[PDB]
Amino acid sequence: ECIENYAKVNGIYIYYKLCKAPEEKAKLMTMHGGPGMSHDYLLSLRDMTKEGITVLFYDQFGCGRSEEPDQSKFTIDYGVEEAEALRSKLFGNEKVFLMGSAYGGALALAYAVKYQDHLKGLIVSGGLSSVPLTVKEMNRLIDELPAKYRDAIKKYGSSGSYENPEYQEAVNYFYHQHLLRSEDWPPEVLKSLEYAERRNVYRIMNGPNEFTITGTIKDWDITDKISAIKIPTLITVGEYDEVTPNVARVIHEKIAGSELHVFRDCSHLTMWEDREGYNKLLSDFILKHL
Ligand SMILES: CC(C)C[C@H](NC(=O)[C@@H](N)Cc1ccccc1)C(=O)O
Ligand SMILES: CC(C)C[C@H](NC(=O)[C@@H](N)Cc1ccccc1)C(=O)O
Repeated sequence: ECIENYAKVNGIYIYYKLCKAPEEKAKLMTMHGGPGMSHDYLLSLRDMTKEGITVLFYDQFGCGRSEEPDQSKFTIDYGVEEAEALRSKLFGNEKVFLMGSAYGGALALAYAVKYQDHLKGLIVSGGLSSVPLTVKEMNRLIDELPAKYRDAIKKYGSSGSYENPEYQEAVNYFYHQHLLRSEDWPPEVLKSLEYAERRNVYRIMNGPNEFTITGTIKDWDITDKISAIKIPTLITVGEYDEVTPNVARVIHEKIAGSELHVFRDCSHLTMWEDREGYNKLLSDFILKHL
């Protein structure tokens, strides 16, 4: 059973779940996506504890069970400092591996750019170094959808009528094709989605949905900074990932020595679509860079 707590970090109370032992070989911090989701959908990574990998989960500022800070702090830079504060105020000076999913991936990239000296390795899953680029690729995905849904997206989407059933059915389709390719989504994934809708971070930083990123990060782009990352890096992406392998390729190019792995028959939530394979890949990576 993991150890759960609700302590104050860089000024605000953050919820975290530390799943450690047995025979710990390394520690791994995880950064969920959204922005504005919760750690819940990453729980499948908990399996790695059986491989000697302690896993740290936590809900970022304003996310899930964590308290929301002042609006002025709704930035990726703030998320990075929040993350370093948690690592230090939990593992002291220990070197740790960092894993980020989607937005969590971009956040993990920003973190590495500044604090890679506190890391043994970096893992980015369905991540991005440029929101604009990700939008470009997502737009292509929308057009590749059957006219039926594609039209509803451009129609109600351009009218801000996200409360329409046709538009809604179009979003559901896109999700079942590029977010999670499953007819029965796990409770953990559903909980994080619910959390995003309940809090404000998702609406303020991201936007109405996965492919309608009109939040405060819409222009965020640090592709020209990531080349400064020199630590072991593992980049993963799903074949049908809403954050396409083309976006992943851009990250891979800049980080020398990094690895790029495309999960066939998978989309964005690769940790659920191929749980055993996803965990094995990360476990082998971590264990080979102690
Ligand atoms: C639906 C939630 C749980 C999934 C999440 N998705 C994201 O992080 C998107 N915000 C990706 C994005 C695109 C462009 C610019 C910023 C972010 C996840 O899988 O973690
Ligand atoms: C899309 C419906 C079923 C809710 C839920 N989606 C979310 O919580 C957002 N991340 C995406 C969203 C899409 C459309 C309308 C509101 C939110 C889900 O997919 O389970």
